[PDB]
Amino acid sequence: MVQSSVLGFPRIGGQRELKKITEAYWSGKATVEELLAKGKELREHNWKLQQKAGVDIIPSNDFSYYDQVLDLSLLFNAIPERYTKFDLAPIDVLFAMGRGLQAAAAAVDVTALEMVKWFDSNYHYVRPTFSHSTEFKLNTAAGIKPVDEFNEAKALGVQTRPVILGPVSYLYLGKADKDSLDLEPISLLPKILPVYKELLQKLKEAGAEQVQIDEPVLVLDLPEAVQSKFKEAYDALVGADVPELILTTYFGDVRPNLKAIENLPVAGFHFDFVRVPEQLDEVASILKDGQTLSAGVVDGRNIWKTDFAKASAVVQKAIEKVGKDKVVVATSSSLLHTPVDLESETKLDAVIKDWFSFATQKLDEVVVIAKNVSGEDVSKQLEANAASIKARSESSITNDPKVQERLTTINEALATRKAAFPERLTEQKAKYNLPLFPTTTIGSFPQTKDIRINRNKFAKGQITAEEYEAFINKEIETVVRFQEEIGLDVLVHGEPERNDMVQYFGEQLNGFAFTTNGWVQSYGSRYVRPPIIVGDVSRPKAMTVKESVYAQSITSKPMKGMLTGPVTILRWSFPRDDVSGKIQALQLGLALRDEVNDLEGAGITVIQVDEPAIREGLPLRAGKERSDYLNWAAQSFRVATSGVENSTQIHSHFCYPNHIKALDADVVSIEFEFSEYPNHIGLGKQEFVSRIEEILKVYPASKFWVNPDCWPEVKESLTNMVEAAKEFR
Repeated sequence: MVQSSVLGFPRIGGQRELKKITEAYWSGKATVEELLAKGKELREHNWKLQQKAGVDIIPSNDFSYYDQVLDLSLLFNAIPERYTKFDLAPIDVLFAMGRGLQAAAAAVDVTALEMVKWFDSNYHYVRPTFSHSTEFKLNTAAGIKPVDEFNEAKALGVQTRPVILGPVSYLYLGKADKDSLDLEPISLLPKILPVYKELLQKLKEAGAEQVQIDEPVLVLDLPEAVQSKFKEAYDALVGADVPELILTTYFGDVRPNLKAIENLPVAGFHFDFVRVPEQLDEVASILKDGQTLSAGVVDGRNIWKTDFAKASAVVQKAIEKVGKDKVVVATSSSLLHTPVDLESETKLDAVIKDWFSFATQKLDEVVVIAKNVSGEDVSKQLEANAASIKARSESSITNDPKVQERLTTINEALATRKAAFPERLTEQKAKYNLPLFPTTTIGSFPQTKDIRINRNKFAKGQITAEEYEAFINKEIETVVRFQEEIGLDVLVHGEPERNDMVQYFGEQLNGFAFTTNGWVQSYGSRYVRPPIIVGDVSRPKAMTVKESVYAQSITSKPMKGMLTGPVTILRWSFPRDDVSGKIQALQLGLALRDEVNDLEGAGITVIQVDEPAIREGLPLRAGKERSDYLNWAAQSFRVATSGVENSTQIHSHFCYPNHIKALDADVVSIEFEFSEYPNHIGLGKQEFVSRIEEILKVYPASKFWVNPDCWPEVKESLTNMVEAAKEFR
């Protein structure tokens, strides 16, 4: 009776097949034919998996060799002229856009299109780019992806629902190209509607009866002039000659945009009741006679096992309002942002595994929930599920009384430096006596061939800690000696002991679990395997002190300790879903406070704390949630960094402003306003010298450090920088 639905399935493969075959193709090791054979195999496997689980509404076109938004750009001929001058087949035009193109001499080095954050997910899309000259149209000669894949699935005996990003969202998330600065993308709506129409017309003839059309911009703050465009677009698209359209939203709250969609001729809507279950009543209220409501109640972005009782109760609210006949049980968003299969995990204890569901398992969840609300007896599954949920919430690996107690101690003084910056500056001039325009590295340096080899061997115990530790210290002695020669003032250690910004800390923190196979696509063939926060976080012992202490001992110049901030660790992990993001951040703040304190205590008194994920976690609409976030994000950072003496310098580096103000960092390295920065900033060979003079027309030279942008040309690059910083001294 009540149907289940999946908005998208991760395409990388249980064994990361997609990464393997696409990188083989790019490196000339595989043929386009072999590339295509593997894609087909991947799609077929994932379709049969969903059919076998019992899912009624199974997506097609959710597959991609790189990015789904990029696929549409290829499909609609939104292809900048520069990619078309190389005799590349359509699929290679596609990759040229996704990952750039290099060609021998002229001597072309064509940059890939811009990579962008997909809302507040940890996915990145390829920016649709337009010009006044853009001629929107379909290219049947390149094959029509959505039509071909729908047909592929049909031939397998699997009816699917094609998925495509809608016209308003597509344009609105695009940008004007270099030669059309004045162009506002949404203004192209009249040119692209006909092409969507033709595409839908072609999908109907193929025999597609419904199409999932994604309009996620509805969860953003939309200007009134953009809100009006939904009525326009959909009046144009809907008709007898096209599939029924399910207008689909996720990751947030559509209520502010409600009037924009309350009179559309579409056949249904999908809403995210995982992120905003509280919008249910109002969105249900505008549903027309003969519009269906797809209730997103299985998290598409996190790995926790769904509470079947609670998720069924949400769906039952929709039914009570609109009728069992008009409600569908759905994943909150595409499962793109979830790992493929929990069953691939070899190391997780069975107790903890019992708390998770990855994409494969979420298939079974939407099915059980749908059966449950239809009245089918699934008492067995509901009981097992209830047992699992009860078991998690009663665990201890989750609740650490010492951490709880410490949270109660958080207050203003705990999040505040012992003195305001002006007083701190004086104690720091007295201790460090750095010259004007001090120079400093911002991050790590190129990795040695042997670093990788020796690490793998130390992991197999093939070498002793002392052998490995001596290998690291050599890598450090190298990096340290280099910098001294270039004549930098404040050094880094090169971080050779580190593999990544977040797992390096997570592994050394309580409250974390890690997967062996929990891969999620981040961008193109680049995947991430995020740590899972499973409980109260604390930090048993020093995490980075030993290497920093060693690096500092071989030089008389100040050595920077190097850390990742609480919010970035939280944002780049799978978070707990039983406690607030804020509480996890503050626990991380306290754990990092001990680390900062241990560094200082060991004589490392210049400490850089980086928070690259601030903007990525910014709540999607202005308002209370956003302003709280900014407050607690900054508060978390200050809790980690405010235990130090006035003479200890807190640095923080950003890759390119309200949040930054509230951090009270002694030095903010910025990638290049100048307003709410009352302390010191850092900046990243001719116009390099001319740039400092230009900047020294507005702000005093007393305020400026100098630093890298963000491999063996690092000798000259740094040398040139340094030599130029002295030309001002």
